[PDB]
Amino acid sequence: PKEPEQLRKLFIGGLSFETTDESLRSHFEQWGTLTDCVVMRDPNTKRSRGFGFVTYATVEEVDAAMNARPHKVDGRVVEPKRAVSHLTVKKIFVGGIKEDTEEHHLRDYFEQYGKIEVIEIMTDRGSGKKRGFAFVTFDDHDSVDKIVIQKYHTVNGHNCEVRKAL
Ligand SMILES: COc1cc(CN)cc(OC)c1OC
Repeated sequence: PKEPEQLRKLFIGGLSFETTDESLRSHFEQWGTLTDCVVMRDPNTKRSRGFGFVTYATVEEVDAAMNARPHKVDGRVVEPKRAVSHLTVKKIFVGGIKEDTEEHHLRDYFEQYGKIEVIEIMTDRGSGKKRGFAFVTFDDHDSVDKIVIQKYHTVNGHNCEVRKAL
């Protein structure tokens, strides 16, 4: 059955004030079926508030739209973000990896969410022993947004806790 609507929505900031429901739809329909498409407007003046949202039929379509950034809509580069679960960060905390998880375990798993720039496996300041958690920094926030909405992360056979960092 259908993924929850919240996970199929993209909020689009930075719109041209000339963008309409129709022009936003014509743009974003290139990456999937849109079940909803709205430009937010002032209730009295009807002047655009400069943001809106689109709702796709599937999560894979959201992924396709995000992978097609940057989006220039009606002459202006816009800022799409998945709806909140916005705390826009590029770094995650990964906990529960114990002492046998290495850099390549984290890279092999997380590289499929986005381009990794830093992997930091935490070690004890005094002894050098692994503390059982790590931080991963990506080149872009959408990787993190995809990661933190998953119910489960299994890395090196460990069930991990993953959260947005800083
Ligand atoms: C003004 O822009 C945004 C508005 C909302 C409203 N929920 C959410 C957003 O991101 C999830 C935005 O940034 C694109």
